[PDB]
Amino acid sequence: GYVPAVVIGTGYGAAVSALRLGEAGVQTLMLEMGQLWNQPGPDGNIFCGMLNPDKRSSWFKNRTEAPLGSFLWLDVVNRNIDPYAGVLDRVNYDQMSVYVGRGVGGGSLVNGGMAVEPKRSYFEEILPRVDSSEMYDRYFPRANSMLRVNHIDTKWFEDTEWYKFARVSREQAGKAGLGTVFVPNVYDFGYMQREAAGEVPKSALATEVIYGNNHGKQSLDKTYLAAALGTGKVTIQTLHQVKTIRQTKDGGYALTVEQKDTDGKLLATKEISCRYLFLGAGSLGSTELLVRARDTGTLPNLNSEVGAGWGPNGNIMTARANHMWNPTGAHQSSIPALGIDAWDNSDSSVFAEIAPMPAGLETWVSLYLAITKNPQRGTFVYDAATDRAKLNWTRDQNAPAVNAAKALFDRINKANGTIYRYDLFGTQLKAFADDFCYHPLGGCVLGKATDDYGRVAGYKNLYVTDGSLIPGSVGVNPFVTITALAERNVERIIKQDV
Ligand SMILES: Cc1cc2nc3c(=O)[nH]c(=O)nc-3n(C[C@H](O)[C@H](O)[C@H](O)COP(=O)(O)OP(=O)(O)OC[C@H]3O[C@@H](n4cnc5c(N)ncnc54)[C@H](O)[C@@H]3O)c2cc1C
Repeated sequence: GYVPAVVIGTGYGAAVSALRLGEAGVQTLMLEMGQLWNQPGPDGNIFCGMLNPDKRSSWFKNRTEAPLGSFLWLDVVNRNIDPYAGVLDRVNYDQMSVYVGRGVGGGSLVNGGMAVEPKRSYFEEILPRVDSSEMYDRYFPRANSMLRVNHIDTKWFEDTEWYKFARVSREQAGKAGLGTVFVPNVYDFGYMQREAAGEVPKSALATEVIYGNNHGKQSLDKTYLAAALGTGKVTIQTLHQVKTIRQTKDGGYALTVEQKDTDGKLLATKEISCRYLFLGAGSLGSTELLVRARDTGTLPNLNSEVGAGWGPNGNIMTARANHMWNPTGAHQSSIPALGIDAWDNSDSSVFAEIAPMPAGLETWVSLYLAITKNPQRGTFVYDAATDRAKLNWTRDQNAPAVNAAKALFDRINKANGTIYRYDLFGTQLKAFADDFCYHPLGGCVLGKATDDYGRVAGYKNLYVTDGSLIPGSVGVNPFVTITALAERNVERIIKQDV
């Protein structure tokens, strides 16, 4: 049926949008293709850990996979599984694998919780049409508070075995002249201290993050979505995937929506219509819906920028082998706390997470997720034969990202007399993983496919809210930027359009 507003998805853009709609008194239905993650499973927990993956780990795959970087230690725990509506989806394109969350809360269920504001000068570079003062004065603070961002205690961090891995890389980086920074998080660091003291159930300190955290992490189901439901004006329907969007003859929008069970069986196909339609299906999901609608003729007025301008936030993974006298520890918190900030907005910029590893015994490896500034972009191109929007990105397009990451880590290796690992990503000698993405950005870029508030060009009352808006790069972990932009956009859309 009819509902005044529909929001597709339940990640960051969607959650912000639905809260503010509900507070404005607009009855809003959110459609989420994944599950509401609140049922204890066979181990009594909602989510599987990284050392006991099961079908809950994976969106319709037939075998579990090791977290990237950890195959040498964690393939031993992989098992065949039934295809199921699990929480983490590795979306394979021809030369890129994009990892996304599936469920109520989207990527907030599976991400590392790192809540970081972009550098203002870089924000101003990437989005020159946006008033940066309102962003830094009003919308970034609002996002920080609503997300429940918090900060690690420095003394605890310095003393705990669970962050030795971080301290080792800080010392090594320091020998090369390179500094680190603490990274704020939505994981409750007070809870984490209590975990280490044996006072509360472990999650971060029990090798959980990428298939969900059973405790501690303030994902969006606890923050924005809980608040949205609290307005009395928002409902969420799960295992509902929007397939098509059209403009109805009498106004508004009509959606074809498939309802499935957790085994993927089709239960019903429904028609849902609305006055206001907000897309929060992510960089991949929102872009696919709009490229499909353009190229199958159901939203024929969409422009040529729909599909364009995608980048992986410069994501590159690499690892260094420590000296024997610098073990990183068998006990590594699954939530990162430190990064190396070598980001100056130049082409050599690197912001790199000091990433924990879950093996559980000493391996001497330091792992890093680098964020770089690489101008290359891909395009989503509709394939009518398979009804899928294919990403045309080629691995050589990540050469500038690899080059930037390698120049930085070469400095660290030179200063310390260490070498890379070459065996973490596959059998072929490969020190830099250059065909994955945790931070997809773009596809429906703000001001190009849309106006400067995410109103889709060619249409009224049609909005995009999410990572698809961002022009390929933010220089930091992206969810705070997505959240703050969504706060700006929905406030303005409600004032002028609703
Ligand atoms: C392993 C990993 C680690 C990360 N670590 C961090 C980190 O620490 N900090 C950081 O800032 N970012 C991190 N990220 C990135 C961050 O999670 C994303 O940038 C963010 O979640 C994107 O928000 P979004 O609103 O664009 O979309 P998403 O959060 O991806 O949400 C989209 C939602 O829409 C649903 N959906 C999609 N298509 C449809 C459809 N057709 N119909 C219905 N529902 C649909 C999805 O199932 C999903 O729930 C990480 C991500 C991963 C995968």
